[PDB]
Amino acid sequence: IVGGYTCGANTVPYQVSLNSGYHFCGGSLINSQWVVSAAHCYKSGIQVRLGEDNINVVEGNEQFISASKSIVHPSYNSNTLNNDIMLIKLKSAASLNSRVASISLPTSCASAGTQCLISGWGNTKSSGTSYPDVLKCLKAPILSDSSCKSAYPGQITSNMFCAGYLEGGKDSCQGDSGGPVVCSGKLQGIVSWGSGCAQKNKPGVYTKVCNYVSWIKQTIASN
Ligand SMILES: [Ca+2]
Repeated sequence: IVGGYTCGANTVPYQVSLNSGYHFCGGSLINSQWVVSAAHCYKSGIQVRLGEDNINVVEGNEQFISASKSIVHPSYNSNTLNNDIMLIKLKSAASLNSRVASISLPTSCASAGTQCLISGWGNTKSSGTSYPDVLKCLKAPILSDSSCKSAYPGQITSNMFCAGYLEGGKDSCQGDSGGPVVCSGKLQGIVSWGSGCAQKNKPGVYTKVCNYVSWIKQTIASN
């Protein structure tokens, strides 16, 4: 997150770190056995880290559970990142409590202007690189479709939206994707891609989760 603020420990109880000997992607717990992330974060050897704040120190509240199955949406396209969504089943269920909680899936899509919170342990710098120890937060609004498509003409499908700061300075970045965009207590987006960060007139592009609720529930009911 470029231009964000320290969240505060365990204030975003649904946020997970995907780990393979270091942090590389975010995710969201949507029930005790399933995590929603980005299809682009897929790799084998994923360990899901729950209840985290300082990703480099064991502080209490953490649950480390291995991924059992990662189910990349079958129409994921890595060149366009269309349908950038992935389901991870936990090898074992998490203990839900105040610090480890699931986030609701939406029943309707959200409108332009809705404010949302985006979080992650990704890069903090637009130029260069600096990875935080603790979880960063950013309040950002969903932008209109027209503003999104004129910023990335030809690259925005119906499964994407642009949340942020056309001014620059505030945006999500590398290592944040796979993580949550929560608006009014509903997981509305997954951090997916953008042109640099916190780049002026290049807002962040996000997977539109409301388009995927039936698929998540059917895929979860059969696995
Ligand atoms: Ca830790």
